[PDB]
Amino acid sequence: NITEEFYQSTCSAVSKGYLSALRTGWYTSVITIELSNIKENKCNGTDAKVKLIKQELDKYKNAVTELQLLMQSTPNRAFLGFLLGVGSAIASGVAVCKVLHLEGEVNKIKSALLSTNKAVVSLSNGVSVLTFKVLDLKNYIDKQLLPILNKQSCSISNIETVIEFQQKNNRLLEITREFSVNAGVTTPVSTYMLTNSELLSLINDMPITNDQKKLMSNNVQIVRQQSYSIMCIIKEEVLAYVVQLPLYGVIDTPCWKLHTSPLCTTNTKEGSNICLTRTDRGWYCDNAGSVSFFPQAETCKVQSNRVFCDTMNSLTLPSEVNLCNVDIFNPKYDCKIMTSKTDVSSSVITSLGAIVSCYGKTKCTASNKNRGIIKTFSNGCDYVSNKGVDTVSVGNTLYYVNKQEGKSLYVKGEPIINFYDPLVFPSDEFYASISQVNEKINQSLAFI
Amino acid sequence: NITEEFYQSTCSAVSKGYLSALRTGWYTSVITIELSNIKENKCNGTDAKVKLIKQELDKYKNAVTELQLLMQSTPNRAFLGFLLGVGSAIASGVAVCKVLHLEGEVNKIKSALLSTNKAVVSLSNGVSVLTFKVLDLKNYIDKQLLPILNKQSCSISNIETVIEFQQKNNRLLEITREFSVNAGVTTPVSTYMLTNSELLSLINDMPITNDQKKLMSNNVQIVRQQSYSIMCIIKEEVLAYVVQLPLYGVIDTPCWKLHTSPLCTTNTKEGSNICLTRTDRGWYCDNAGSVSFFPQAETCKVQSNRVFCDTMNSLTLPSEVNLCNVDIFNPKYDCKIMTSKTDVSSSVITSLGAIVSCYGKTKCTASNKNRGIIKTFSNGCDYVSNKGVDTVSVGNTLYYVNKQEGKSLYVKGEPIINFYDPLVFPSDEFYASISQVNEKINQSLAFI
Amino acid sequence: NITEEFYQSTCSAVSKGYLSALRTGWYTSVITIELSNIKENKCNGTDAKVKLIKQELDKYKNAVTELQLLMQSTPNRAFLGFLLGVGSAIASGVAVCKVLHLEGEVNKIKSALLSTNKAVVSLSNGVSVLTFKVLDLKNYIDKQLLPILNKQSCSISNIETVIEFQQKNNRLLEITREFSVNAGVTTPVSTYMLTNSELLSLINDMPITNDQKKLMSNNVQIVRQQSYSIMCIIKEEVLAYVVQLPLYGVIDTPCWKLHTSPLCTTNTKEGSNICLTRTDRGWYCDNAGSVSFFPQAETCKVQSNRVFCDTMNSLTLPSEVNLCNVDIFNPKYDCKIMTSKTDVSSSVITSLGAIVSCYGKTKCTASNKNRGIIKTFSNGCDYVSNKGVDTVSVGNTLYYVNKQEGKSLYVKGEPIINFYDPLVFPSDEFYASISQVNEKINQSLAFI
Repeated sequence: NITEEFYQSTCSAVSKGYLSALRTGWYTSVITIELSNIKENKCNGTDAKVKLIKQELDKYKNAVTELQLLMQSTPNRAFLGFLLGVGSAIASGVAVCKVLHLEGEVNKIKSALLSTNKAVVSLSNGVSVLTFKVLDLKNYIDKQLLPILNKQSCSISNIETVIEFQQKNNRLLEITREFSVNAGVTTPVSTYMLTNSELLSLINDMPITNDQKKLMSNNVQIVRQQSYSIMCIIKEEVLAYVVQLPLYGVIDTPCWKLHTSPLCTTNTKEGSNICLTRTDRGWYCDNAGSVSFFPQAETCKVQSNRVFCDTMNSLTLPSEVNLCNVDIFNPKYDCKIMTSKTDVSSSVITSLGAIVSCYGKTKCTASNKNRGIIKTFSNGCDYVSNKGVDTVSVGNTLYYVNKQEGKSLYVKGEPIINFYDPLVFPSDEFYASISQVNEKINQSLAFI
Repeated sequence: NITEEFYQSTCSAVSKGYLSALRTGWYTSVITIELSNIKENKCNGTDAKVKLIKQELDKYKNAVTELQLLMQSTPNRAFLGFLLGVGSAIASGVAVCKVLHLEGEVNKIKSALLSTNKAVVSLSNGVSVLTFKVLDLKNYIDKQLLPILNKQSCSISNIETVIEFQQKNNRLLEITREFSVNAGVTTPVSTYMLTNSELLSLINDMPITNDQKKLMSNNVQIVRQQSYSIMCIIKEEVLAYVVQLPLYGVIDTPCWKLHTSPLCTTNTKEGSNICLTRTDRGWYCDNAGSVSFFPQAETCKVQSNRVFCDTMNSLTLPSEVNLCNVDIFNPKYDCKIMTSKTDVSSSVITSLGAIVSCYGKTKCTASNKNRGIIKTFSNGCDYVSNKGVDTVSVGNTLYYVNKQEGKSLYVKGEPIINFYDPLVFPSDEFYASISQVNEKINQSLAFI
Repeated sequence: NITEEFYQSTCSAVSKGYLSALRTGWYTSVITIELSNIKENKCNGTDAKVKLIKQELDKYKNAVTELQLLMQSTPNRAFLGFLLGVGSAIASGVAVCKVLHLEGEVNKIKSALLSTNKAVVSLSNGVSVLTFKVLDLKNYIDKQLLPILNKQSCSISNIETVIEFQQKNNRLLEITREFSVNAGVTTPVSTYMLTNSELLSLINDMPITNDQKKLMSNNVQIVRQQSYSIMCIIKEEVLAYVVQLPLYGVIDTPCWKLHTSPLCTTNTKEGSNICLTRTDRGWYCDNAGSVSFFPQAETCKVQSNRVFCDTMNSLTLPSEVNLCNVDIFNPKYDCKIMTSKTDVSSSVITSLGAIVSCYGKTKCTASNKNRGIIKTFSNGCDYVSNKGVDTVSVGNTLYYVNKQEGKSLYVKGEPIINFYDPLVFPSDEFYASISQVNEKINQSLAFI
């Protein structure tokens, strides 16, 4: 299942065995809350029950006023992470919102949700959206509160009506609160925006495959984090916002994680040493004949052995980029490195073990809870599997290794940094490539 | 109104037509909650109403204890973003807090807010601050709860008093909760800290121009995000915190966004290619005879065509920096570039279109929802306006273009990367300048 | 106490006098909520009191279902910050969770918390954990609600029971809500997860020194921010999560902050100027014979003169690294610099003053509130202490200086950038070292 290879020659390790789930699409549903047009009334009733009702009705009216004032606002430019392109993530969402502002378009929805709280409506721009009514405050305030306020004055008050209205009104107040401190766009989508039972019901009614229905349902928390809640409009007794859900159009393709660490010579004199680091670390997933590379592997969520990623955070590379692992000098692909005198010690915890880059006088060991040091690392880049090992210590820093099971393969090889004459080594390329470095080396070697 | 130019020669695009709103100042108001000095009482009453009261009174007492324990704490060092200076953002706030700790100074405020809940008080350090009393728990617990607890024992309990106290006490509990997980400083300022109606009332009573009053009021959500809430003190039946609001001392000056993307030769052999990227991307705003440059354009909030920015996230540059757009080789300003073999494909969505840097074998197209591919990009850097275009596809990644209307201008020109001999091109300067590169080029050209 | 030195020769300043508190360990406690196995009942009672009860009981049942669906999920790869290693921070926590899944292991805990709500239990993996029962919903729903629902139908309803159950059930609902939008791991640990009074009680019962008990208690907010809350399991009427607290195994060692800024020549022609910046800025703490260096000083929390840091965000360096401050050319340590033509003006606010790097035509001054400009900076890198100074202005940006008291020392010296011939200066090393630069200089000087 999940296995791992360490390449001694380049101080890198690849964890493989993973399966992809890459977001490639967006499903945009419209969540609605039916509001009520209430004008406050001349009501002379001291009784504290009525007073509490009116205090809650003010909360309601202020939440609406706040959301309206907010909807004047309607709703960028961001180791190889700078290489990423730039795009807006809520774009299909904002697209749907702009349609909802068209005259007559809100009326279309409330008519669909007149006899049911869940329906599929066709918008004038021709997208079919699932529409939910999740909270009907309209008829509640009208057929529960409104008569008490008006008919025969405030005399007929009931404490269970006070408590019930607090409960009903609360979701509106928390919806508003979230939107107010996020300028109208929310992520992850909270359970206020969409409850667990609602989200699941949404997924079951989507135009997605029976396969995808199962996948999204068994990972709702990941779905929430990759979803957006976009405040859209308040119009004609209706509050509406778009919940924008991830479609995973790439599933169960092979994924592997590349871990890299600095590779340095370990000469007696520590200021005559040269270093080299593979710069292409992160997640890789086979995808439509090419490879999707995610430079900031912190953007992918890993569940078991499935990797949930957003394709907006990837570069698309030739599949030949994998040859950098097995042969960094290959002719098919120019493998990326930096040459920056990073002779500082560190560890990188991998899926099934740990890479240790130990230099200078740093203490670098791997331990077991009950048995003490079982491996001492020497100067250089090395590796230990998580089998029998609990912690890794480099200097004053303690790392815990993952204890998930899997096979590790130590691929012995000569550290490639040894192939270079320190006197002509391009000693500071922040972002270079193997052949690029070889080029400059010869260029200065010609000066003889 | 909003227009855009693409410069083919340098693979960059400038969106202009924007108007500035740059924070240059801070208004520091003092928000107060009047507390009560209650000692719990020997009260033998089982009745569940009283029990619920005492459970809420414990919540109150614990919120106070927590805030006091917190106020022992009272309240850094952070594409050209590293060039930014370092300063504390809550400094004028902390300044006001330190004054509130002076003996007699808290008493000055509570006296001002004795007959009203909104007043302007002059502090001993000579700053005039607007002061609000937003919650008077003191006289509530004293003249609603305290007698019930003591006088004639617990016999006189009332359920509407239970529910009302939960409501009153809640804001205190949420104020506390926020402060407790943020070490006393909050941003964005929540509606617990300052309600929508309060914030607006604050803005109307400030010593700012009638112009600025309108601007801040019509963008309260942006104001919230650029505001700070600083827990200050609990002293003499008073809880006080400072809400620190942005003053926009630069308004309606021209702003433009610079978008850049990698510019590479597209020779048959893909490992003999050289690249070049303008590194000066981000927001630019005319400001006091110079230009305020914001390197991380993700720090500015754009509302319609107004750009809200904080001047602490800007560098101050000569106005001549704009000449980099129209003539990157000009003598007046040394235009910044990097030369790092970024021959990986990507897109940058702009305000009115899209830049596409297409290299290697990557599929790069622009599509329309209903009509399919309408433009196919060739190897190189190119551009397409958002007119008639819905999406842009580079490799496995899909971008949506903005659909706001505006004029786009394609400025044809020779890609400047073509002017360089690949044999002497300084092939890895992470942060260089045009003339810097020309210098090194000649330096190695002299070796002949 | 807190003092500071500015080194004119290298445009850097060191603030010292600080005392360390470095996290080196983790204490993992198990927080438990006792749940109840309730099957809903055939109850024909319209009365609104009962209706509200059943609505709250549904909230309870849905919170449990949600947490269970979440626990299918169970629970990386991240100026010198890239040099940091990579490790999982919740590892000892996840370790404890995996043990709690073992059969019989949950039963061990609930038996310990059968007669008390706080006990120390020994897990089968041999770790002694403090275990809390913080909410006993089991016997509440059973001996308060369950009979009302069943026995003699719904006739016996009581409003104080409605309100009380809302209160009891609320913590569960907020625990769930937090976990649901964070995939099961929370930080900072909220007061829902662990109340202020609970956290403190935990600290008092830990196997830590009387010294450490005092330290953690007087800084609970820092403890919260450096803690993790890990959703673990729902099994046998028990909900359990791990709260993972920082152990500070390094305390009261000397800490100092290094501030650096760009150092450039200021020749008449501004495009013939060379620059140099020390790249080793951030926090430094003596630690076990070496120095713990934190490259992103934004990761350390400073309280008074104590510095709270996590050792996972540090590199371990020789103590000789301090010699870079007093003599950047020393033979013992190769001091790190960049040489990147950063001739853009800026300020860095320090602990007791301000560094100003002023270049070009930028206006750079230091002011006092009431007295105006008291210092004007010239082209170059300079410094001013916070004594008598309120603000610093560089270009269009205004900085506030800290007003804490302490001694500042201006160490005069020749700017080292003056020692270099601009014609052979390696004008763009993003991450180099003094001797590295000297090397390349001679290498190109040999070509004569």
